[PDB]
Amino acid sequence: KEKHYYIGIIETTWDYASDHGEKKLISVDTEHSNIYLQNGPDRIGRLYKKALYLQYTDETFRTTIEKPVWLGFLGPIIKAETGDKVYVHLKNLASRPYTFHSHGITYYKEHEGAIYPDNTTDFQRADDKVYPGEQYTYMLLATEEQSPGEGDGNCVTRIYHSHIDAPKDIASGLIGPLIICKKDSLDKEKEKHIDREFVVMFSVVDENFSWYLEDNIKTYCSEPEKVDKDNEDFQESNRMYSVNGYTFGSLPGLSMCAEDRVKWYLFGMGNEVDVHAAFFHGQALTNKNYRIDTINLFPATLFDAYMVAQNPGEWMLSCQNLNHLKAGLQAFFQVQECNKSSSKDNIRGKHVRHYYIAAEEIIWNYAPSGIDIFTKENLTAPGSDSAVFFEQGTTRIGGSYKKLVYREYTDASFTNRKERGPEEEHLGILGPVIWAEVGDTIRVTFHNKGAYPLSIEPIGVRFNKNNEGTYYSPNVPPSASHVAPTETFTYEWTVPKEVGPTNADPVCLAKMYYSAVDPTKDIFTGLIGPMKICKKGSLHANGRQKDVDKEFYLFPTVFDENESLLLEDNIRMFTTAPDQVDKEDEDFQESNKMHSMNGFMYGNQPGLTMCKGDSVVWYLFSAGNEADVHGIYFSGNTYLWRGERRDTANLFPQTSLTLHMWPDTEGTFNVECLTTDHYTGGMKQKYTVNQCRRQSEDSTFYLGERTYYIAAVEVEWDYSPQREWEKELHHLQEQNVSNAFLDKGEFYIGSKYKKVVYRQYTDSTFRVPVERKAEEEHLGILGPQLHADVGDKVKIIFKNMATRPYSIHAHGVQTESSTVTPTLPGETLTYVWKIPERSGAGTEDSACIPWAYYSTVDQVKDLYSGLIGPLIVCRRPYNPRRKLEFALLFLVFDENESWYLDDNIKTYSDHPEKVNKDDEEFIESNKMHAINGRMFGNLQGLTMHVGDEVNWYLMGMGNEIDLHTVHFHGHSFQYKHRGVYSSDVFDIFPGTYQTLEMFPRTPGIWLLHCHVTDHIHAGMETTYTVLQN
Ligand SMILES: *[C@@H]1O[C@H](CO)[C@@H](O)[C@H](O)[C@H]1NC(C)=O
Ligand SMILES: *[C@@H]1O[C@H](CO)[C@@H](O)[C@H](O)[C@H]1NC(C)=O
Ligand SMILES: [Ca+2]
Ligand SMILES: [Cu+2]
Ligand SMILES: [Cu+2]
Ligand SMILES: [Cu+2]
Ligand SMILES: [Cu+2]
Ligand SMILES: [Cu+2]
Ligand SMILES: [Cu+2]
Ligand code: NA
Ligand SMILES: [O]
Repeated sequence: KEKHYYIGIIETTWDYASDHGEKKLISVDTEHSNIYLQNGPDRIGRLYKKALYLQYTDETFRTTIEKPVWLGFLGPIIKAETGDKVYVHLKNLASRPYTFHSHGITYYKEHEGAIYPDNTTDFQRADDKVYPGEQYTYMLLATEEQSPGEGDGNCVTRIYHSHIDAPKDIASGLIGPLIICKKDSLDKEKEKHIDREFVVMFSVVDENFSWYLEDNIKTYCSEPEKVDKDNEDFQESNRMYSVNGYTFGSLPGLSMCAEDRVKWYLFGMGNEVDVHAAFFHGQALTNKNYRIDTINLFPATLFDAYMVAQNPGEWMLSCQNLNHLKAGLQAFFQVQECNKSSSKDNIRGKHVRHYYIAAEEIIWNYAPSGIDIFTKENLTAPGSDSAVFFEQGTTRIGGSYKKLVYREYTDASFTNRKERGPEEEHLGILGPVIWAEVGDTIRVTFHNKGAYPLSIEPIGVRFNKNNEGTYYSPNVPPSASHVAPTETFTYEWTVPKEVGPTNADPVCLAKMYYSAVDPTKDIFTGLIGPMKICKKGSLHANGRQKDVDKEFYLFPTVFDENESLLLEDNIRMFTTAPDQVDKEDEDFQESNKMHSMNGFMYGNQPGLTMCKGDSVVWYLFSAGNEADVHGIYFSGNTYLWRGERRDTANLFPQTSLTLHMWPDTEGTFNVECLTTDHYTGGMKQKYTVNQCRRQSEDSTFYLGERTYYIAAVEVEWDYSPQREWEKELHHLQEQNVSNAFLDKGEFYIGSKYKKVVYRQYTDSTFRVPVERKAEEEHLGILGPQLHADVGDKVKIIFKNMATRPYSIHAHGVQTESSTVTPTLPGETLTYVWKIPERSGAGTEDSACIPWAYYSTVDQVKDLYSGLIGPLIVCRRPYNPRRKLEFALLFLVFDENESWYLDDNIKTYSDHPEKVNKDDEEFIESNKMHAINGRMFGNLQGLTMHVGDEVNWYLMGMGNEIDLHTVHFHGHSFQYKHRGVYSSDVFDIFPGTYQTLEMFPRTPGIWLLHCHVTDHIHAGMETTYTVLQN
């Protein structure tokens, strides 16, 4: 059908915590809220003016249609079913220009609502700048191409926002939800067997970026003269950590019944600090028929989830990013009894597993050997990167910290202690494994031999209010939420089918438990452990999975000892001058950020050993804050996850993953974090795979043979050869702005740096480089796109025409040795990459998948210096439509880490003498936020036709900062085998390699960008062109 909405943009005053109390939130004392909510002489408080979308009954925009209270400031909910034509009648009643741009629906250029250089004419531009008092009516068509995929639910979450300066428009308040549904799955604007629909935007809503900042300062700050917009504390006080714009618990309206079938539409929004971990303390959810609880959201991440509300009472919805939790990213919801009126599991007291766990103080050395196992270098080597963390002296703790750690004892006295064996040598700091099967009951007798009160909070199991490990509320014998320094308490959790693995899940799921009297300090103090929840009849009496040789539990995180309950205690036991230590000095706190796996650093983790051919399950999980974006890479072997083949697992606060691996080659390999600073900081370990059988000789499995001649060449690389697109963008936006990254001013470098890049040659003489033709113009900085099929042996003849050692190696591929030999300058070496079945698609991948190739001599610096490329591995050779391929690398090139920094100062700075490599402004000037090493629409060659199929190969690498939410204007993509899932933003992080299918249908020049604020603004964007057929 054809549907009409009337949406006005008005200016209005918005309250971020409309009272009314009195609350206790997790990890938030009753005074902390003042930071953000307290009006003052130099602080705005909790009221702000902003621009919001409202719904109207009528073309005479006078009577509003009120929204549900839980929506907050979000625009009104728009819905559509496949086949529907939606007309959005916008009227702008604010003081400045805005638009309506919608994410998951098809439109011509007249109806995109976004301004940018696309060669359009006046009649396709009226949509892109709706002036005050002006009115524009947008035509949207819900096509099949944009429909939810066969593997999605009936409805998916999409958004709409203003898109002049989207970041600032959205910060100002113009963001709302657009729910797209299959036909005929809707009945009277609600989905057919769903009782409740809620939408929840998680975001650090940043009023510093609003168009109304100055109006707000002028209005509320009783001393406007004394405000410094760039003072860091003032900025914090305007960062409103919110769900739907509600802070500190004040989200009202989230009420439901026991039994109710609920659909949640979640999204993230904002900047680099918007690393969220949405958590329903409830409460168990499914996403895509998989059990989850936690969901991670980033700027523009679109997600949906299904919940049969159960376990009646007052619950918390929160962000488990500990920095967020403690700034109040928390909303209550309630499940009331109405009464039942259903039934089900039932199982309580039948199969009982009984654990006895104590909390106790130890001195944990994060690196017992005292050396870095990968380099054999002494950790305190003056000048080394490890020295920052392991140096000990007048104002510096070192490698070893007093911690609190869970440990297992034999029975209900605490006389004895279950000694750890070989199977648990790798656990390290982690507490004992809690394991249960669906249908079991779990009792945990917890005893506290520490000096602070503690608890145990499990993720992934069922527990009533009497057993909850955290305390919170909307309005001393020990309890679930509080076991004090000498006391003891026995928790009861259940594991019913509705909280355990579904048919689509694997046999066991990775979960975790931690103390949560204050989880923002307890975890880092050391109170974290692994859990494993499995299907009925899948484990042995001893806890081991039936047909599985090995099971490992990995918890990588940044152990922020600055947040440890034992910090002061540690300062007084380890520094040789305790009084001179400033607990606020940046350098000091870096020295206490311990980047580690199971509390181990610099290759010192023991006990990851296994036989070749072994069946191995890896249980990964993490915790922490925004710094915790991890890409755990298993060199030398791949794994399956949800039928996808990968070798690098992405993890965020409270993320957990179950990986299946069959290691296929003898050696000692690395398990390490790809994320640049984590690696440098010591997040790297070995795992050994031994030979325990024969030993055949050769299985003659070379269906295919290829050879490629590639060189590293030093080249002058320009991140922005032209500036016309940028000038036009900023002109269209009316922005007085200038460019930190590209403007030389007095002495900065600019857009051109000497780099080293891979390039293809025609033969072994290396004297004729291969012509890059039209369909490879888009590669930019990337090395050539190499192809291989499963079955192939790929010879890489590699010449180093550069001036220091380098190599070339690919993710995914199998080689004979775990070490990669460096190629010296002038040398040519041969590397052989075998492509067995495990180097290619899993059963649920598309036919072609991408893997990064890169140099291993110094993985951080060689990368930032320019050496990176895509290897595409395809399945099995065995109609009219043209198939295209594009590889895209989303990476912030950090020129401060290039081997060529010094040269680039001497060559490109007008006054090199005045450069200080350690100055924060110079540092920023060399962080080049690029796509394939080009910015601001300087990446050409993304050109295609209506009717084509396009495989996009998205790749991510880099640092903590390198979260990238890749978004294509005008079109959606599908992914997975047979295009089963569907969306228009894909999350990309370091180590994330994904293939997306696109079937372009709408002619136009369309914007392609990362949706993270700082990244758009720094030019991480280009356009792609769709031509008529
Ligand atoms: C826009 O127009 C110019 C001038 O006609 C053309 O040469 C240029 O390639 C166009 N831009 C794109 C992205 O197609
Ligand atoms: C590292 O060097 C110091 C002296 O510079 C020495 O005392 C220490 O034992 C060394 N560590 C190891 C593990 O060899
Ligand atoms: Ca337009
Ligand atoms: Cu958007
Ligand atoms: Cu968050
Ligand atoms: Cu990491
Ligand atoms: Cu980005
Ligand atoms: Cu868009
Ligand atoms: Cu956009
Ligand atoms: Na404030
Ligand atoms: O979009």
